[PDB]
Amino acid sequence: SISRFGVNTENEDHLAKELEDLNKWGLNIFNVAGYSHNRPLTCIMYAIFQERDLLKTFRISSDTFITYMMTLEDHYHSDVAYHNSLHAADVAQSTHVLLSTPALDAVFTDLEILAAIFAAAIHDVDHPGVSNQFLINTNSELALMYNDESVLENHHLAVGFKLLQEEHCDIFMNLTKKQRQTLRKMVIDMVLATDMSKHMSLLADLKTMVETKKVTSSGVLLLDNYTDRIQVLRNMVHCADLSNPTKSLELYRQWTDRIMEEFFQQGDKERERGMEISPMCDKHTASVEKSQVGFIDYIVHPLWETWADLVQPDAQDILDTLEDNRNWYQAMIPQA
Ligand SMILES: CCn1ncc2c(NC3CCOCC3)c(C(=O)NCc3ccccc3)cnc21
Ligand SMILES: [As]
Ligand SMILES: [As]
Ligand SMILES: [As]
Ligand SMILES: [Mg+2]
Ligand SMILES: [Zn+2]
Repeated sequence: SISRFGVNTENEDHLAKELEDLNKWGLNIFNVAGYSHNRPLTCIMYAIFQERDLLKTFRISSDTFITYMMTLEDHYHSDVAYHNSLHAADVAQSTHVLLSTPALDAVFTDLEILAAIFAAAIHDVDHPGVSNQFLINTNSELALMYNDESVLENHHLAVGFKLLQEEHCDIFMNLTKKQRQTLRKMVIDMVLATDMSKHMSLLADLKTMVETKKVTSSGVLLLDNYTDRIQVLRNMVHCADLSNPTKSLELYRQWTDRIMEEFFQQGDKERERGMEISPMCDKHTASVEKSQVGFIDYIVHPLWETWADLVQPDAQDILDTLEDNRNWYQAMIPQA
């Protein structure tokens, strides 16, 4: 069991100390990155898989796992401010927490659990730090490859699966042909659901499912077909992807500062190319604080309120924090 990726002996214990919070929403991934020589995705994934005995269940060699995860992490761009491996690590750890929510206890197969965490890990890999619309508008290589449809999300999936093609990195080698085929289907579905263009429809379908939810005697949601299970899973990874505003304010503020560095850099590229400036990427006019309030009001709260509704009362503290954080950003807007 690898205990460090660097030369700092103090980090071994510090890292292990942070990882005591592995199963908690309150885990601090920035600290994990700092104690792991900037290997938050490799280390958190190793921790999660060991926590869930997934290496044992799926006969994944520790060595193969580490090589794959190190190489996946290396395909996240460290020069992209937000969509780098720390984000992937966070979404994976957040998915790991949501999978254990009381309301979904015993609902998912081990293959489904494996699929969801893998999806989270790969879901933004090789992200260039500009939006689908920027790629489409600039007639980029990716947009031409993918015919303008879920351009980044198709690419993330292609890289993640392409990396499994080399023997030394094939973590799914000991799954059966049918298991591999089902996992690939689930992961594709989950990653494509992280395209924001799909959010309104995803939410509508989720609200719909919440309306007719059957909470069993013992308080567990009854999700008795695959169609139902994969719908909860796609919304789970989507929720994880959109979890920053539901974290402690200290964490949320750091995530905001990163996404704005990325967004404003896109805005600078648009200006540099004589393109029309995307209003919310324009550093000269856009309010960071208004943009968070609007993002919560219009996207994050409706989704989380609906998730919370689905897993009652598991997510109440998350909903509370989100509402607190929304209020903090609002109070940061100098006008009423
Ligand atoms: C730090 C918290 N966080 N996390 C994500 C995110 C975000 N958009 C992402 C873009 C990539 O796809 C998932 C959502 C955006 C973001 O999209 N901002 C623009 C915007 C869009 C609709 C409404 C208001 C504002 C803002 N904050 C974000
Ligand atoms: As580790
Ligand atoms: As490899
Ligand atoms: As923008
Ligand atoms: Mg993405
Ligand atoms: Zn993401």
